[PDB]
Amino acid sequence: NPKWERTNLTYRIRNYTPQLSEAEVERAIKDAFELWSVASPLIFTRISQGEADINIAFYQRDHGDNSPFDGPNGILAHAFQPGQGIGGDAHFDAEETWTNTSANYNLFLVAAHEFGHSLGLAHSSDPGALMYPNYAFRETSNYSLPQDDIDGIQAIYG
Ligand SMILES: [Ca+2]
Ligand SMILES: [Ca+2]
Ligand SMILES: [Zn+2]
Ligand SMILES: [Zn+2]
Repeated sequence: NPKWERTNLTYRIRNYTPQLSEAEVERAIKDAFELWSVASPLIFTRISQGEADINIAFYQRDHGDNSPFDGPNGILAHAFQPGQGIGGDAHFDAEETWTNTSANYNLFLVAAHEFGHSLGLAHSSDPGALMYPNYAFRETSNYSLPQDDIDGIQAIYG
């Protein structure tokens, strides 16, 4: 159950996807980070360049970590548990159709899921939990973290 020992973590988006605009990738990521923040003592800070705790990046197939992606659909993305270097980072499959809508796949919802993994959360068995193993769309505007998930970060940190 490793968790971060620091509450203010930094993050960095190393690249984007031609699908959405640049300000649509950041907003998606920005908000995905807020969800966990309003349910924990964690504060996330963004940085343009430099070393950051959670590295965000879009990759295809082999991207140097023994966990290749698989092209359209299937494995939408993945993240690492709290730790150094790679620990905490999140990588998204670049061969996916990233949208802002209800269309597969909503970047916000997926990011919100991986970030749960970076902070130390595991999968849930509640079909309504954000941390549920499989994807599912849910209204994103005015979207808030599911109680099971709230019990999640709350159980690790505070
Ligand atoms: Ca895939
Ligand atoms: Ca890291
Ligand atoms: Zn990876
Ligand atoms: Zn997962």
